[PDB]
Amino acid sequence: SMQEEDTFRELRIFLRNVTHRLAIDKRFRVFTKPVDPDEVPDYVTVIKQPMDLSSVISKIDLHKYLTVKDYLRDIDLICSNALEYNPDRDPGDRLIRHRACALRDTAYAIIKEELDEDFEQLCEEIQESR
Ligand SMILES: Cc1cc2c(cc1N)n(C)c(=O)n2C
Ligand SMILES: [Cl-]
Ligand SMILES: [Cl-]
Ligand SMILES: [Cl-]
Ligand SMILES: [Cl-]
Repeated sequence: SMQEEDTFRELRIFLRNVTHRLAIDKRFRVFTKPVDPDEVPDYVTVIKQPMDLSSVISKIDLHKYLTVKDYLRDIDLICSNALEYNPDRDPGDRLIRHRACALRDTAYAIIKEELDEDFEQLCEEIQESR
């Protein structure tokens, strides 16, 4: 229905706003673009589902997220990919894991404060009726 399309459009607007606030945070610069296969050639072989914030924006626009849960799955993937690919005790690895966890925590905290639970519930029920 048109009421339902308005609901998903409002969701996309909200998700673009959250994603932009993540993307402009200096700590998360490393997560803003896909990992370049020329800087890191074995990445695409080790990490099976690469994800980054520019891809998240593309997916919003492709209407791939019908709920905030779908969205957080990809935020979580950004974080878990970083933990998996950089597991070592060295400070370069520890810095990116700390940033990855911060990205994840920050996104969840924005959503906890700013997403109305009834709005999410409506998105889920429309999505389940399809
Ligand atoms: C150069 C670079 C390396 C990365 C990276 C981003 C960049 N830009 N990420 C997200 C990652 O896990 N690694 C090892
Ligand atoms: Cl840096
Ligand atoms: Cl997909
Ligand atoms: Cl640790
Ligand atoms: Cl909202």
